[PDB]
Amino acid sequence: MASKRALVILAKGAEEMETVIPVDVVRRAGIKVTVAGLAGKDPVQCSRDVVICPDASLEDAKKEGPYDVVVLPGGNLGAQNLSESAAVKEILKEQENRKGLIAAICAGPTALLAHEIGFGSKVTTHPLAKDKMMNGGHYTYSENRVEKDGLILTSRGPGTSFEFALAIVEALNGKEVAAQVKAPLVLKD
Amino acid sequence: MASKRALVILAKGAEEMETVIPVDVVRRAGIKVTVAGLAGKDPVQCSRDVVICPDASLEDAKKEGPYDVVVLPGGNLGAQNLSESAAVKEILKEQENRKGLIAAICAGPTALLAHEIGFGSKVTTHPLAKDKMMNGGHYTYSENRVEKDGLILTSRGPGTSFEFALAIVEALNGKEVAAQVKAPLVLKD
Repeated sequence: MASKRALVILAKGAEEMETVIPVDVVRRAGIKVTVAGLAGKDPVQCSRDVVICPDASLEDAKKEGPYDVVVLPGGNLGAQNLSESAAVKEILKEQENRKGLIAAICAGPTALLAHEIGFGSKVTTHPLAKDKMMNGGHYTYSENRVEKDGLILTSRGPGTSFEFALAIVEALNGKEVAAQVKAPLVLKD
Repeated sequence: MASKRALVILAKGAEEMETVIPVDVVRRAGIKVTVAGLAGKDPVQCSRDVVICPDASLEDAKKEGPYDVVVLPGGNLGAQNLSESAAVKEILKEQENRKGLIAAICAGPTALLAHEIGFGSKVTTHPLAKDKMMNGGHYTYSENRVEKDGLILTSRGPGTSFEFALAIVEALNGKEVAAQVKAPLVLKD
């Protein structure tokens, strides 16, 4: 059938590596990615001052769902902005309700906590975000570089972003497509 | 003294992972990075359609040199644009003449060939860019993930971008700073 679709939610203070790596690798898989700006259509200042122009506002992108995966980058301030957003809450609850994949990296998974998403799952985060994520004991913590418990797919940091992205590709399109996308990247794996 | 400075030259068709990873990691080292747009000040459409807004035009950024490192991302079309640019030629020749570091990744090193930079050095590239780089036998080819022969620092692909970036940090600011920057990244190394 038609190609699958990914929504990447881009907020001020996002970790730009954790944004670009998944966008790029998921597009290499032939999956249609929408980089959606939380605040609107305007360019977004990431944590290390890379400025990325989103494909659409979140307001507009939401209308074009549903998506096969919703992706939440990290960066402490980006994740905080995701956590505070009513629009993000709605999107994640819809995705959960419809049994769609949700993928979050670094501080990103803390937005799952904020929005009460995926309780009872095994999750990982950046080491520095563990205490925030674990407040209340609603998840079981993992130190795996990528963790996947059903439809909740989490990962740890900039340096796990390729593994994270490839896990999203594998979850959507299978092992063989992921292996094919992986090879030209020159990963040490 | 004052902090060191890096120039990252951003052309249409650049590999956005190979652009953002070095920018971010070098900024984590406290080094001042200028993302300079080859074509001007306008946003740049990268190879996988991430759009990045440069900090300055190359025309303007050149004026603010010299730089402790000049960084050339890859992406086949980005590298081709770098290779065709008289402005890039001038910058690289100046940097070479002044015994400053030049760092290039993936297809990026092929711009060194185009501009006659660093002949007689050991270099690596993306596997698919080897034949282009080696036309004429002006360099000695390496399969190391990062290669450094004096002031010519090369690397292979998206999946070597962290190693590449950290090697730039080490070359400028030393092993200890590089190790400090590395740890929070959650690299498998």
